[PDB]
Amino acid sequence: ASGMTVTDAGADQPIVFVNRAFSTITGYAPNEVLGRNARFLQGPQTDAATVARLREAIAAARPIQERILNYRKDGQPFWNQLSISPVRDETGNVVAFVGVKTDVTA
Amino acid sequence: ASGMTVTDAGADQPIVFVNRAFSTITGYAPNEVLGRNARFLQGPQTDAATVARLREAIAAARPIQERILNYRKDGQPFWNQLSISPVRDETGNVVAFVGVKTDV
Ligand SMILES: Cc1cc2nc3c(=O)[nH]c(=O)nc-3n(C[C@H](O)[C@H](O)[C@H](O)COP(=O)(O)O)c2cc1C
Ligand SMILES: Cc1cc2nc3c(=O)[nH]c(=O)nc-3n(C[C@H](O)[C@H](O)[C@H](O)COP(=O)(O)O)c2cc1C
Repeated sequence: ASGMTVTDAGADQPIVFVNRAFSTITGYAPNEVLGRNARFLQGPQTDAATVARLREAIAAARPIQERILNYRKDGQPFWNQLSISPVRDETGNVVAFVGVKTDVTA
Repeated sequence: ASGMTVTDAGADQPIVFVNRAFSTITGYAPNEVLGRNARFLQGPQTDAATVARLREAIAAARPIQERILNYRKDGQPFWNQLSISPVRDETGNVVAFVGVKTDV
């Protein structure tokens, strides 16, 4: 099961929804992540150039796929196969972003 | 502002999330729609051909846009400029569907 996050499009893309697999993968309950930017999943071993490519894609509302080192709540690393896409209305306004997280550590 | 719905991919695509604008447009609170298929928004004057196109698109996980007649909680009809797309993982498994609703 892949984790899924939904964020607001604007401000700092706060998380507005996670699926159950999100909590299985990351160790966080919904109430611990709602209203936060997903960057709290990163740590000192996360690749800064990868974070930069996500930052620039989100600012432009461009879809992006990266493999990124992330951390469970208890501190265990997992390699996150992350896919992020904007949700657009028919005028092209960005309504939200959706993220799909696959734990590809094994 | 455009309404947004997120559903599960499987079974009968039950609604798992709605934004604030969904409630403004439809007059339903989240508690009233969570766990339900969004077809409850349709009613007597809804075009059956339009429903059938949405049904086939969801079954194949194909993106689709339709203008569909829907009904607010209080029974007032409204034109829903609806666009539906699947959310996929990187192996192409469908994880969810996203619907965007504009009252036109
Ligand atoms: C919908 C969505 C989901 C995201 N999921 C993750 C994630 O699972 N792991 C992660 O490291 N970053 C994730 N991000 C990226 C961070 O939120 C952030 O955009 C990234 O760290 C780049 O921005 P920054 O330099 O301001 O931190 C996600 C962003 C969005 C919009
Ligand atoms: C994410 C999502 C959002 C939807 N939103 C609406 C909507 O706003 N109004 C509507 O009439 N149908 C909506 N539908 C369509 C119905 O849920 C259903 O797929 C359609 O009526 C055709 O299938 P049926 O013949 O089994 O009812 C949505 C479906 C999905 C998957």
